[PDB]
Amino acid sequence: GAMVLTQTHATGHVGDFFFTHWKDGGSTSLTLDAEGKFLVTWQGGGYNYVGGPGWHFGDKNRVIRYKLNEETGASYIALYGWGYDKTMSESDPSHLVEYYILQRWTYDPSQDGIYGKTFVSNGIEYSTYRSIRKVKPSINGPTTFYQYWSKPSAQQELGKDHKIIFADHVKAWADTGWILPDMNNFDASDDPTYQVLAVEVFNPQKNGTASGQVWD
Repeated sequence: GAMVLTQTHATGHVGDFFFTHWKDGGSTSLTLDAEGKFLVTWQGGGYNYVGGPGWHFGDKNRVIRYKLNEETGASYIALYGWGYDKTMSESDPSHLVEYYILQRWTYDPSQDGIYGKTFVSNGIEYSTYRSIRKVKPSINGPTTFYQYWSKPSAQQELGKDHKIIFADHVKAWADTGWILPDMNNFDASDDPTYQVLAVEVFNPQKNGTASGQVWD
């Protein structure tokens, strides 16, 4: 009922759960079982990691539940995913969209974004931001695309069951005219339009652990 991912790059399923797992070096590993329990342990010494458990596809009505038992300081923990419309012009930055719903962070990755609006979801106050990536990596290769962010007004604590109500963030982005392209396809060259609870660790100074469970 589990995989221990230690390779530099891997995607796939463990039972009902999808995962993506990316490393530019080092011994960082992701363990995931079929009940959505996950464990990321990272090296400490300056490589980068992005990975976590989730669904290959973005469901506009998904209610994501998770709890973190351990989180020693990963650059950020965020719901993380993609939308992609193969019929749209590739010079239109909305043809492909990377989106983040941040739960915790050492530094704020949304700081380059332009503010959209503030709203409440599951009793949590969020603010939204939109930035652009110019000729950067993506599920469809190097391209120029928008990033949509939702950032909570406080860090989400460990040891508690949290909820991310994806419909609320889709709506908040749409409220400012930020539309998500199709989130249920494989049309892109490199990856499906997945949606995962990502553990992101950039240039870590100390060894680290993030563990918990995700479900919907």
